[PDB]
Amino acid sequence: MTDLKASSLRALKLMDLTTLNDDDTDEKVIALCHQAKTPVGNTAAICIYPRFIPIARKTLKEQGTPEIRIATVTNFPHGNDDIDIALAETRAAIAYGADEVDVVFPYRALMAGNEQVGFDLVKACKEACAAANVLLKVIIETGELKDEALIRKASEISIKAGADFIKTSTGKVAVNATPESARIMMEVIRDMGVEKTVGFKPAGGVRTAEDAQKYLAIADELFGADWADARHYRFGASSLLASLLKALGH
Repeated sequence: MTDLKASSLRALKLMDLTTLNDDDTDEKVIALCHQAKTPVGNTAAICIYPRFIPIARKTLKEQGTPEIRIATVTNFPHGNDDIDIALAETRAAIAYGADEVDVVFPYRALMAGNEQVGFDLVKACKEACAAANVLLKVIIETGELKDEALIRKASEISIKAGADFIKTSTGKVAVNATPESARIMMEVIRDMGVEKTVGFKPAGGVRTAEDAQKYLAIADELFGADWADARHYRFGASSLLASLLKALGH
């Protein structure tokens, strides 16, 4: 047993195994579901576009892993400031059968000085999700926000509005998760004293076992090594799984 082996098994079990591509099909999503069932255990979740939720649910059930959660995305990837649209998409995700909805915060509106629309958008989507026993993650798009003060503010607004998780990135812009962005966002969780109710999810560009290991190190430093369970930590990733399995001998 090695520190890398220990972190890699932990990371595997925290993955939101993702496919969000223009050419996605049912077949591709079925294959993803099979990939999430590994010889050492299951990923925490899959993350797919809403229209694929019903076929994914059926696939996960037939292979005997109904406990793999189904996450999806709304207001995505653009993070527009139309609350009605974000909410309608979130209600549709719930109706398809999502376990978790990852909504994009209206980051450009924040950058232009409008803090209120992000509060209102997150709150509206949280209310819909909580009524359905669905978890809400909020994607703030740290690579577009760029400045520490704006990363902190988007995190704070999201948490105040009811986010169950704060997530770095869509994976669809040039810059996604970084260790510094992860530290900033986790410091907000710490500063607001919301460790019990808010998780953290780095997403985009987390490609290798060693990458995953960098992010868990930060969590363990800040909150102790027991904090990062599946309710409090996820990896938004794809290729990372194969890297983790190699680190583990599988």
